[PDB]
Amino acid sequence: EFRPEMLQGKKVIVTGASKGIGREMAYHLAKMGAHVVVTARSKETLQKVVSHCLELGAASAHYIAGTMEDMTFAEQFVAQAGKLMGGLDMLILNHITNTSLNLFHDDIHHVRKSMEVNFLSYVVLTVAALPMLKQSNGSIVVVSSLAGKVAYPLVAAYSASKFALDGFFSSIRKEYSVSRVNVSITLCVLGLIDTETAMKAVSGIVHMQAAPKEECALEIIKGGALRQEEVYYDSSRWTTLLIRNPSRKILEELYSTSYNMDRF
Amino acid sequence: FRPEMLQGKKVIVTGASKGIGREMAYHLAKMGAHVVVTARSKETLQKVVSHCLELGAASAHYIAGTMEDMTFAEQFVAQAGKLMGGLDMLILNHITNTSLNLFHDDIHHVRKSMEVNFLSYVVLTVAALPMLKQSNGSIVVVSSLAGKVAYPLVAAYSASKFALDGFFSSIRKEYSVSRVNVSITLCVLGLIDTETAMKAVSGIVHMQAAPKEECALEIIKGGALRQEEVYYDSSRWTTLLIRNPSRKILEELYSTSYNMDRF
Ligand SMILES: NC(=O)c1ccc[n+]([C@@H]2O[C@H](COP(=O)([O-])OP(=O)(O)OC[C@H]3O[C@@H](n4cnc5c(N)ncnc54)[C@H](OP(=O)(O)O)[C@@H]3O)[C@@H](O)[C@H]2O)c1
Ligand SMILES: NC(=O)c1ccc[n+]([C@@H]2O[C@H](COP(=O)([O-])OP(=O)(O)OC[C@H]3O[C@@H](n4cnc5c(N)ncnc54)[C@H](OP(=O)(O)O)[C@@H]3O)[C@@H](O)[C@H]2O)c1
Ligand SMILES: O=C(N[C@@H]1[C@@H]2C[C@@H]3C[C@H]1C[C@@](O)(C3)C2)c1cnc(N[C@H]2CCOC2)nc1C1CCCC1
Ligand SMILES: O=C(N[C@@H]1[C@@H]2C[C@@H]3C[C@H]1C[C@@](O)(C3)C2)c1cnc(N[C@H]2CCOC2)nc1C1CCCC1
Repeated sequence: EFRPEMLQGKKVIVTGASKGIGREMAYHLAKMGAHVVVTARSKETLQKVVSHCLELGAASAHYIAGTMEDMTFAEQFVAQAGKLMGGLDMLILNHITNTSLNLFHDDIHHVRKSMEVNFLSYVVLTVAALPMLKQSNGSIVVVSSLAGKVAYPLVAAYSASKFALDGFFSSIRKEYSVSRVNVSITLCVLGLIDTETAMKAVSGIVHMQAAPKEECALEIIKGGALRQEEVYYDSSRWTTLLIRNPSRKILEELYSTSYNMDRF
Repeated sequence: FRPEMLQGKKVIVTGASKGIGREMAYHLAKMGAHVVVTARSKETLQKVVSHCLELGAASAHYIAGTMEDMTFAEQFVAQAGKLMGGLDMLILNHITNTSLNLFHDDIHHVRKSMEVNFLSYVVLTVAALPMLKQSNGSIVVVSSLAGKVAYPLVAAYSASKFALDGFFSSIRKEYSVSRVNVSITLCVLGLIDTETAMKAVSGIVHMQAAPKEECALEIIKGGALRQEEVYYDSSRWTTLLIRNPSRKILEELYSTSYNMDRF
């Protein structure tokens, strides 16, 4: 079904692209000959990614540095990235605020910052991107986690933000089908991935073999390109078997008609 | 369950000036609990305090304020705790005013929903936890079917309800390992016949809303019984598809896998 030609000349934004999965996605897209606009806070790190993207064969590569704690930067970043590429086909929302494993006690500012960066900025970027995505019948790719489908200790604020993404984007996907907005939304449910950040955060706590970041990056892009509603990627075969929630899907399909959406 | 389980218990009910919150305050009052009610309207809260006393509450007080203010949420709990001489049950029920609409660009509404429906619940929990640890108390979190499954027209509301599940379910795992003997009840509600819900839903939703009085009682029962989740919908079959057994399997399987000696 997937062919790398599907990404050739496509106009793609990748957030949190200076390292980890984001950087690997920028690299895969570059190899595929897409036009890429990468973002993160570090201009020096983003420059290195852009240069490697050009070397890999990107149709074009640019960066715009800024913090996703600033909603006005998020809004302006999309307009600028859209002007740089002459449009937008795929919006890959991948960035998160720095998170470490800890028992929750009273760090309200960290809960708020997690909600603002991991969730609110994704909504802001979606609003700013939607008119161009509507023009191109494009795609929104939302990077989530197993911690955004199931409960784990030590990631309360992070988990809340990832569950919020599922709630918001899954509701918006239902709205897009009724309002005939031909923009796909891909929610990516990832297990532990071998990024430097993850390996460091998890040492001495988690035993798990982490999945490779290169293949993870590719599966995200494939799912988005194929307009899949959800992408599941983890190293455990058992979680893979159990993660799907067919009963949630039946329940949503059951009540899809029960609404008189003529008013909207 | 028996109404005696709540007699003399020290309970906070948020969003208690009307709807399910008010009904919970009335049930608790009938049971002889000490209640502290909150919402923004002092005049409506005063009427709630008077009817609670007239229903047989051991004590009833109100503190008015907005849950958009995190510092109010923090101070409200300290004050409610002083008024009752402790805390046994924290019922988190308030939400910001929400109507059915397609999402377009209302970022202010998304943020406000996250602050009031989610962040304030976290704030109130942090402020309440020392007293709840003393009494081996309970946190009851009022959610919705829209907090477990996706529906159109409630994007920001659903995000905030999903966030509650993510946060409080993670905190429940942490409490079991750190031996914090405080139960956490997540209440997954279907459509309830509150005046707010009936108005918001008219001509859009073609389904019988469940009664608010029974809903209020099922929330209290679930909390008093320290149940992890309370399901209450007018249909028994959504109450069948709403459960997520594979999630429970996935969580129980991985509970041993963690080394907590760092904590
Ligand atoms: N690694 C895993 O095991 C794992 C598991 C499940 C899901 N995920 C999802 O995978 C995505 C990528 O994680 P990853 O492990 O690759 O992370 P990473 O290697 O730590 O990268 C975080 C990316 O976010 C950018 N970032 C951090 N703070 C930011 C802010 N305030 N504004 C803008 N960008 C910011 C960082 O760049 P700078 O600091 O310059 O800003 C960097 O580009 C997250 O959505 C994560 O939830 C990862
Ligand atoms: N009704 C349903 O069908 C239904 C279905 C699923 C779940 N639920 C859950 O049930 C709970 C109660 O809903 P309900 O239908 O009973 O709602 P309601 O009757 O509309 O009452 C909302 C309560 O919230 C208080 N409130 C609103 N904004 C506030 C703010 N900024 N600060 C403090 N308090 C505020 C309101 O008081 P004032 O405005 O004076 O402040 C009032 O006491 C919500 O958690 C809701 O998500 C309801
Ligand atoms: O999203 C996940 N991890 C992320 C990594 C590591 C940490 C926490 C987040 C954000 C980070 O930046 C920091 C990057 C993540 C993904 N899959 C699993 N599943 C399996 C792992 C153990 O068994 C289930 N667990 C986690 C967290 C690791 C401990 C509890 C949940
Ligand atoms: O939490 C829910 N409703 C709330 C009521 C009505 C509205 C929206 C929220 C917040 C309110 O303040 C305003 C109070 C809620 C609860 N159960 C259902 N399932 C049933 C609906 C149709 O089929 C199943 N649906 C809703 C929403 C109503 C339409 C889409 C989802």
